[PDB]
Amino acid sequence: YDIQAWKKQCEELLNLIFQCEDSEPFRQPVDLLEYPDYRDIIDTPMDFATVRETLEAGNYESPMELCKDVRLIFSNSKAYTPSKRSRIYSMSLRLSAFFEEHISSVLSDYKSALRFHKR
Ligand SMILES: COc1cccc2c1CCCC(=O)N2
Repeated sequence: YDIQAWKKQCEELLNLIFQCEDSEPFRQPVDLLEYPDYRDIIDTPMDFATVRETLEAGNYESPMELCKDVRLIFSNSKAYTPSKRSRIYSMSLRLSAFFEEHISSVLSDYKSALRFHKR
């Protein structure tokens, strides 16, 4: 029932994500010089360095907010891909499966702790 435990859990999950080779395209904001039209398609850019910095700044109140930003990295990849068989998109799908598998207990434990707090 520790309401703050999610933060270190998210830090450790982001560390695992940065070790994953599949996170390479998503570790830093997309380079507009490499993808000139990216901002015509993507309204809200997101990347794992921005997620980590937001977390470390104390600018996430809950793991749901972090999860929303991580899911935005994956939905941006899907929206920008020219093909469902593209390399970067294919990496995003494996990374998303790994993220979802690991964030599930973080979210469940936080929501349970908060329900206990408000009992
Ligand atoms: C954070 O990096 C993202 C985010 C959304 C979409 C993509 C990428 C990587 C490079 C550009 C790309 O092909 N797709």
